[PDB]
Amino acid sequence: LKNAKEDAIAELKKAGITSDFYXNAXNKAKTVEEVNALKNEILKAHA
Repeated sequence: LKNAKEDAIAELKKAGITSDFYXNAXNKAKTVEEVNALKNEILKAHA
């Protein structure tokens, strides 16, 4: 496990992504693969 989760959280917070469900999606995604998939999903959805 790498801190890709925390780095993703920081990136999304900087992006302005605000939602308590995305920070459940925090405790849910625990592997880098999920973190990347979810981050990229949120990025695409916000774009």
